[PDB]
Amino acid sequence: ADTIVAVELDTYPNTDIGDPSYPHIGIDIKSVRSKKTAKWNMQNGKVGTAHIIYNSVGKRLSAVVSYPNGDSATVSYDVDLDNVLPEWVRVGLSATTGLYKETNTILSWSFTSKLKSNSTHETNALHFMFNQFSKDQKDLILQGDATTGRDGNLELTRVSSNGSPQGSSVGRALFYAPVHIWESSAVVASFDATFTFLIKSSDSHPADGIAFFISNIDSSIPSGSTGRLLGLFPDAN
Amino acid sequence: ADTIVAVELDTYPNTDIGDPSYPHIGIDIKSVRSKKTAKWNMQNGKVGTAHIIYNSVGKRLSAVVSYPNGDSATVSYDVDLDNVLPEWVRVGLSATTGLYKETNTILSWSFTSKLKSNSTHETNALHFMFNQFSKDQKDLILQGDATTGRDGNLELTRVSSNGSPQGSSVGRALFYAPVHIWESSAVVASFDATFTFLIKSSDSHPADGIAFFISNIDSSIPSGSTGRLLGLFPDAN
Amino acid sequence: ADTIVAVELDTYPNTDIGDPSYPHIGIDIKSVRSKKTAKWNMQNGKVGTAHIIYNSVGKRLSAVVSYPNGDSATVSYDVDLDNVLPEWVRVGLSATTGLYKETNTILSWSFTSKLKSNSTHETNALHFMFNQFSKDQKDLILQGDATTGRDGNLELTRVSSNGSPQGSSVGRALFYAPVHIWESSAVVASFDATFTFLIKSSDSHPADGIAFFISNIDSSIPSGSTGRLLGLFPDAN
Amino acid sequence: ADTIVAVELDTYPNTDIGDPSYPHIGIDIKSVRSKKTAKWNMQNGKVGTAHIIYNSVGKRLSAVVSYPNGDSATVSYDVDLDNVLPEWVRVGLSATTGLYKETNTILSWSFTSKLKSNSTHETNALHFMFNQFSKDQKDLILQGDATTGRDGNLELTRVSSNGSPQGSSVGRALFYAPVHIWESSAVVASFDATFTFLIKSSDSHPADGIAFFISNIDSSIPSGSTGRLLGLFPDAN
Ligand SMILES: CO[C@H]1O[C@H](CO)[C@@H](O)[C@H](O[C@H]2O[C@H](CO)[C@@H](O)[C@H](O)[C@@H]2O)[C@@H]1O
Ligand SMILES: CO[C@H]1O[C@H](CO)[C@@H](O)[C@H](O[C@H]2O[C@H](CO)[C@@H](O)[C@H](O)[C@@H]2O)[C@@H]1O
Ligand SMILES: CO[C@H]1O[C@H](CO)[C@@H](O)[C@H](O[C@H]2O[C@H](CO)[C@@H](O)[C@H](O)[C@@H]2O)[C@@H]1O
Ligand SMILES: CO[C@H]1O[C@H](CO)[C@@H](O)[C@H](O[C@H]2O[C@H](CO)[C@@H](O)[C@H](O)[C@@H]2O)[C@@H]1O
Ligand SMILES: [Ca+2]
Ligand SMILES: [Ca+2]
Ligand SMILES: [Ca+2]
Ligand SMILES: [Ca+2]
Ligand SMILES: [Mn+2]
Ligand SMILES: [Mn+2]
Ligand SMILES: [Mn+2]
Ligand SMILES: [Mn+2]
Repeated sequence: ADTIVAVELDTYPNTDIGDPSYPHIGIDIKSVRSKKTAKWNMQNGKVGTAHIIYNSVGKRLSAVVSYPNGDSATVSYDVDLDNVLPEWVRVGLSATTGLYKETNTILSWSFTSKLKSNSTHETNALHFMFNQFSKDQKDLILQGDATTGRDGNLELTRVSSNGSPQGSSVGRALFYAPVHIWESSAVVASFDATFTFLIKSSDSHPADGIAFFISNIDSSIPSGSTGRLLGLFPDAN
Repeated sequence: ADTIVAVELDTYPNTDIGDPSYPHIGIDIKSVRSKKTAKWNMQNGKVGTAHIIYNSVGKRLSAVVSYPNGDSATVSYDVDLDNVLPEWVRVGLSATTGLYKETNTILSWSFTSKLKSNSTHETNALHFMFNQFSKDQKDLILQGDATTGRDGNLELTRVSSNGSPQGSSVGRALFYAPVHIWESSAVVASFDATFTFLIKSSDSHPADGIAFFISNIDSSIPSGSTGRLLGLFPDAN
Repeated sequence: ADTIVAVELDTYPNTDIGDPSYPHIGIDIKSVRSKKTAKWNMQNGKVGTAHIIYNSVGKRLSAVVSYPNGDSATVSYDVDLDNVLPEWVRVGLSATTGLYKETNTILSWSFTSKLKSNSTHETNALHFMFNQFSKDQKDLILQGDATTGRDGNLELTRVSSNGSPQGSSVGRALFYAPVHIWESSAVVASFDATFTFLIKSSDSHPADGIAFFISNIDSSIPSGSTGRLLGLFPDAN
Repeated sequence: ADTIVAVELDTYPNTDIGDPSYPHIGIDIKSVRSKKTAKWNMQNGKVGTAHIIYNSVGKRLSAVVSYPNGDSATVSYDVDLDNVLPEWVRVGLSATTGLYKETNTILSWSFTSKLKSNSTHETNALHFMFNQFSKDQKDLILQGDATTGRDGNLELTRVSSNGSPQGSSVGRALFYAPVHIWESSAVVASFDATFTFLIKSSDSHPADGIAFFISNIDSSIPSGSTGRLLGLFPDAN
């Protein structure tokens, strides 16, 4: 199996797999069952923003989601990713729809990764920013139902010609280049991520959500990962 | 009295005032007595590097000091700085020598402050980088015995014409522009500071240390703050 | 007198003073009379964006102003600013109204400056970004009628409580910190400055314009510089 | 054939193919015969630095090569790359050795690409920085004799166990991700590239040079491109 570390924005509360009864954000290490969660009040048809942060020093992974206005949900989990993730990875965005559906749409995505060693300087860095996604995006690796170019946006899960979400959909987008996410000689290994999202659904129950993830370079959508598994895991275990 | 938040690299162990018996790094909130300290083995005559980090999300304040070849010391303190510092502040570097002395010398200093709000984007950023210092540095406010231009560096404590350190010395350097370190409307307020330094002492007991600090805009050296007070505090309380 | 270098967005064609017969963008070295200009059709009530760029390698000072919908204006001037400007300067925005008037309004402003020497690295840099302006902006120096806040914006010329622009009004906004614009040991010295604006005028003839400028550190508004002089130069020479 | 745009540091004067009689820096457009060249006094065994700069406003492609000791060489060419390079490209370094040899070695490399459209606040960007190279660098594609690690440098051309360069060698390193170097909707499309290098040669005549280039994504080393063709070109035309 792949190694996966993800921050999830969970619209659908699948409780039999361990999810809280409320839409929630959570931190996932190698399991669909978050190590930490926070109640999230999503505003249907609104553009939200998610900031994720980690530094090798404080060894605390953090995430915050917020809207204009407005309310915000914060979740933090103490971990040292040196001991979780492999040295090289790929980063990505993943979304699904189960029996219940919704529009999972990325307006913008940015990422920064810094390795600061004990030498001088010495800084290795990777930073990219998408404030929009063209029709043929070469620095993005698209998987499943994920497509770009529509209104300059990125649609993770299948959407019809009228702008209607689809059920049992899964899609993902990984950055083309592999990222060096830590090294043995780096005194500081840090990363920042940010994205904006529009989740719009029709029925009273949208599902299942959006997630930012880090996985081994060859990572791909596991089998039967639509709906509640959010595309990131083969099993709810 | 000023409101100070500082990261101290402490060369000389004043025990009577609460320090540990070994050279140590610490996190000081409004007191010379660190809330969190870590043991630090200083390599005399070598160029060290200090990475200070914070984000309003994890609300954890972190510090690391490293030398090439290995050997770093880490300290971290959970704090929400919205509740300590004023909205508008000035950042700088400070150093002292009491009865025991040492050369507190800065080869490089950089600073990055980001305010990201619940709107879109919208980011307010300030970032500066000093890879060397000139004779007249107009973007720096020098205080006390602090001088620049010598071998292209910044000297925080007084050094003789042969390169010898002096006792009972104190000095500081502040950035000219005030910094907006938080705003009530900012979902994320983050800051990152880095510096390289060379501490070189003759006698077996170097003193008293170096510190990176954030203070009120009008902040100035408190009377009689040399030696153990590191120039940052009027009193050892 | 002060040493000025400016990129001017000129709404009102003063042809006695040497301006072309149309609204124009221009490049002004130490004079209100542009060294170069290009025709600019401004869209009343629309938010535009100006991208200014200079590098000491190609020694070309370029400027472009664009609106949504993709029409723009471009001007470039071959110059070595080594021989024009003082080593240390201040950067800012300046606007005026004449008999005629308009709202000179700034939504966002960002500035990058990098001095890369023949050493290793060695990079000195300043970067600041304002995507909104607070009520009291301590890192800004307001001159004339320039004010901030109430909408989160900066108004360069006097505007009333109802939102109407005023005539014979002049105002400037400079960055607090003096910037090191160039050095003798610098192999490359380059700067980028961007800003967005909204120019709204009730009358058929908006005036007089908006300017991005670079000045000596003690530079202040000259006497009688409103209207056509754009709050930049003492005289029309 | 590939579409190559390059900035060459040419250590060997091949005058039958269009070179000047001195070692030089040059700007190549789809030809081994430069559009612009400059005289370059190279310091054997010294670490030099190259700064490549281009923006879509001034439309001037510039390059500067400087050494500690302050000496430098500068070349510029007026060109609009929209019409030359494909929308998506790949960026990299190339070096070769002919009958005459030399060590082509890279201590650091960095690259920055921005697309700023008329969309007001929408910027797409890619930035990467290598201050050193590990044994297996996954974000790099290595071609020919190019290798990494062991001192954390990048040798573009073959060097033996003792540190001696080899003849008839060719090597190239390309960043893994495809880079979006322009877009029809971008008002400003620019890029910066910087790298440090050490060229050492035993014999009195070092060859053949190092070059930074931008090509089609699938680009590979052309047959018989060693020596004078600098690994960039299939022929001397
Ligand atoms: C009524 O919905 C619950 O019961 C259904 C029948 O057993 C399940 O199909 C359903 O889960 C499926 O839909 C959800 C929501 O989209 C998805 O999260 C889950 O992975 C399944 O695809 C749910 O348990
Ligand atoms: C090493 O001497 C010890 O005792 C002296 C008193 O008898 C002290 O003055 C001395 O401290 C002074 O020097 C230290 C070290 O530089 C400095 O931290 C302290 O502020 C005083 O200036 C020390 O305790
Ligand atoms: C119709 O106004 C023009 O003619 C008037 C009479 O000669 C001028 O006073 C007037 O000058 C003022 O307005 C212009 C346009 O805003 C401005 O450029 C000038 O500096 C004065 O403010 C203008 O020429
Ligand atoms: C003495 O070398 C010159 O004349 C030789 C033929 O007698 C050439 O082969 C030689 O060119 C080869 O070496 C150069 C320098 O390494 C290289 O640029 C060229 O591509 C060939 O490999 C040169 O002209
Ligand atoms: Ca769920
Ligand atoms: Ca002490
Ligand atoms: Ca005018
Ligand atoms: Ca040649
Ligand atoms: Mn969940
Ligand atoms: Mn202490
Ligand atoms: Mn004009
Ligand atoms: Mn040549």
